[PDB]
Amino acid sequence: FGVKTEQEDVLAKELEDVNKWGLHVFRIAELSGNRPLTVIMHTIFQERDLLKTFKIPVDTLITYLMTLEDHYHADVAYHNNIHAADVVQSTHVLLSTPALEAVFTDLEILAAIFASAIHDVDHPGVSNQFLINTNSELALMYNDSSVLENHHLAVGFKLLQEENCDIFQNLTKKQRQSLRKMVIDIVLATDMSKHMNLLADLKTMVETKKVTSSGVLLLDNYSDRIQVLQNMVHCADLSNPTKPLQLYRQWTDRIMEEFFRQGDRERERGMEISPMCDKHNASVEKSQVGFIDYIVHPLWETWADLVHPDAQDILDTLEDNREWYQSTIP
Ligand SMILES: COc1ccc(C2=NN(C3CCN(c4nc(N)nc5sccc45)CC3)C(=O)[C@@H]3CC=CC[C@H]23)cc1OC
Ligand SMILES: [Mg+2]
Repeated sequence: FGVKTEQEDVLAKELEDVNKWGLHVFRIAELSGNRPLTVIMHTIFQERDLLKTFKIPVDTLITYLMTLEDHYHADVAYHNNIHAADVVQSTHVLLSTPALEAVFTDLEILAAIFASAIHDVDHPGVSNQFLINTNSELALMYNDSSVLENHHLAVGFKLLQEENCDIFQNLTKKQRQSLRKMVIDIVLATDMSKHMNLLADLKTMVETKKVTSSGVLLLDNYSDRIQVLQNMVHCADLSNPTKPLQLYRQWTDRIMEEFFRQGDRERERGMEISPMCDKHNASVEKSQVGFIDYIVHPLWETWADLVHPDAQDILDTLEDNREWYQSTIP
């Protein structure tokens, strides 16, 4: 009657780590009754004063968040609400990096966080190539182009039309158009087929880096501003190997479960089994070292250069984890 239950109090204590890399997100999922995305989003919105800035009624925010979280599939091992919550929270920490202090507007911040929250929504647990090759409805709907990522956007935005779900109801049309475009640009950039171009552009930006007289980055056009936000959410999406090993390993188990399940479906149907998806011919450990060497380390090393030296502990953790996995390959 006015005061928190005890479970709620334990949850609130865990949520004091919301500004830290290494938040116990799985623990938060258990303590919130499988509402990690709702509670983490709500905490971040309060912390960054987004409800007041964007005149978001609190009941509307909570209704939307619960609705959004309910459209992540609980029967999907990796691409579920816990992953969404993790990417949100990691984006939130990245946005607070000292090298970006006062760089981004409140609308850009809103965009990056909202994008993170909706980015994998209604994910079926299989890849774009799988959807294309099976002639699935999603693939037909999006003419085989960034199928899943188009769908995540569409669902994220459509859910705003459910009863008391329109969290953007008080924004002007100009704010809504700008928000929408940024969100679209960010989520589409989460398709791994875009990774090499995103990284090439991030490298170019590091090579031509300009800093303000405060020492933070100078980003004076939309293209550079959106590029940084796109890479930031992409870093968050690829942040698992940079976390404390206990967290990383859980993510690895989850992604492997998801991939192996896809592989079983491919094998059942006589399709070629996708990379890392064959449980009879897999090395989990070699796959992780490969993932780090070819994808995650080149990205995070370049991000670390951009924000030097803010990401040094993250990069050190990544390199330790890489060595750990390497040492378990027989
Ligand atoms: C915890 O461990 C993981 C978490 C997530 C993933 C994902 N992986 N990929 C792709 C990455 C490239 N992939 C590779 N393929 C091949 N042949 N070689 C290689 S070497 C280098 C990789 C690689 C395919 C999957 C996705 O698109 C997911 C959706 C969005 C972002 C990342 C997600 C992966 C994890 O661990 C492997
Ligand atoms: Mg995705």
